Amino acid sequence: YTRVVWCAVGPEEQKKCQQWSQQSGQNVTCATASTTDDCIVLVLKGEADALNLDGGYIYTAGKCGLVPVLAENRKSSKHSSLDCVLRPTEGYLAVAVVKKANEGLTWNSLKDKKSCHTAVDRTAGWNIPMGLIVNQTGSCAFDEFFSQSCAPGADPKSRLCALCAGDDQGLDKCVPNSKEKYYGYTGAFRCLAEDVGDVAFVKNDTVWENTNGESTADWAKNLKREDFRLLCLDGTRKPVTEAQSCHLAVAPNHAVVSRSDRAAHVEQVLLHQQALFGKNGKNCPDKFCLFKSETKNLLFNDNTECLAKLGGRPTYEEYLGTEYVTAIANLKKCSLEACAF
Ligand SMILES: *[C@@H]1O[C@H](CO)[C@@H](O[C@@H]2O[C@H](CO)[C@@H](O)[C@H](O)[C@H]2NC(C)=O)[C@H](O)[C@H]1NC(C)=O
Ligand SMILES: *[C@@H]1O[C@H](CO)[C@@H](O[C@@H]2O[C@H](CO)[C@@H](O)[C@H](O)[C@H]2NC(C)=O)[C@H](O)[C@H]1NC(C)=O
Ligand SMILES: COc1ccc2cc(CCC(C)=O)ccc2c1
Ligand SMILES: *[C@@H]1O[C@H](CO)[C@@H](O)[C@H](O)[C@H]1NC(C)=O
Ligand SMILES: [Fe+3]
Ligand SMILES: [Zn+2]
Ligand SMILES: [Zn+2]
Repeated sequence: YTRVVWCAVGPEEQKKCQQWSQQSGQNVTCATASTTDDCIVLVLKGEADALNLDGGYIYTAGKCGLVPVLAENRKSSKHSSLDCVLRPTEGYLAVAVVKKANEGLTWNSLKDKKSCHTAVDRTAGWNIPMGLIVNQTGSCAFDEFFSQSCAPGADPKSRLCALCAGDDQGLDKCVPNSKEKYYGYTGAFRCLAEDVGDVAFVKNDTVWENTNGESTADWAKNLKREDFRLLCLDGTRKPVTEAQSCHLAVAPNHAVVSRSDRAAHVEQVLLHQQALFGKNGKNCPDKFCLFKSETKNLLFNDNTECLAKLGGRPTYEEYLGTEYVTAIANLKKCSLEACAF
């Protein structure tokens, strides 16, 4: 009667979803698809109810009629009187990250370097950096800017996938799910950390959560923040402590989307689910933590404190903000009002 079908992207998210499903007594169940776009289609068909999406994906989903329902909310400094669920989200900082040792690499020298992206169509990983590059370059040939990239979701035979590594068996190169070694925030940062790419397009939080012992993962356990620099738009380089003065954009927080007709029910169930499995949840960590994935950001980002209610009932365009929507629209002209499916 009140069962929510979550859409998991790839087999690792599927595994976490199944654990959530078990622990929830089948109040949540799981559909799985290979890509985020496929999950959006499942939701559109009514074969799944909801999933949590990066802003670039919210754009795709929103064009197709899906609506934002609750947003990720991480640790915050203002909005102090307020409980996390009622606290207004503050967006995250999209950054360009390089190795300090890669001296003289700036925003202005990026042409014909190697790049690491979270995925095509994602905010910090793609829409922001490529939007800026297309703009300043005056060219839609964003596929010819970097010499090689890992941009999960691009054509696997193209240079945009050249740096992608696939899964442990070396299969699924460039798939836009966590099976691709260099997928997502953590994967794109790993792509930089291992010096596969010269630059990673990620968010401020990724740099911090994967350095100075914050991650015990083999590739990350030895990383020091001091070995990294942020690329500012004015051509300068800054320590990763300076993200507030050296970022590419403020991104709208990842958020849960659903069909408008299921939004009320999805919200209700999620608010109850996080009461059980969220940050201070009754049953986390003893049984299941909804916002933990061993840094793999499965289903939700690992730094999520809670899912927050959205003031005003925003449309997807209101949630993303007019400037970001128009930035995406402008970028999409390279590849105006219609669902892609
Ligand atoms: C960039 O991201 C990092 C990681 O999320 C932020 O550092 C955290 O900030 C909170 C307070 O907001 C601290 O209580 C945590 O201890 C910090 N985490 C770590 C691992 O150090 C940092 O504030 C962000 N910088 C900006 C400018 O937003
Ligand atoms: C890239 O350039 C386009 C075109 O100038 C930008 O789109 C403009 O954005 C401003 C500020 O939000 C709007 O007031 C204009 O109406 C937009 N112009 C057009 C022609 O659509 C876009 O924001 C830029 N992209 C990025 C990522 O900065
Ligand atoms: C943290 O993620 C969010 C959440 C809601 C947002 C709402 C807006 C509204 C600004 C407009 C034009 O609606 C902008 C950016 C937003 C970013
Ligand atoms: C499932 O949902 C109902 C409320 O609709 C509740 O009675 C039941 O205990 C819930 N259990 C879990 C584990 O979420
Ligand atoms: Fe994102
Ligand atoms: Zn700013
Ligand atoms: Zn409104």
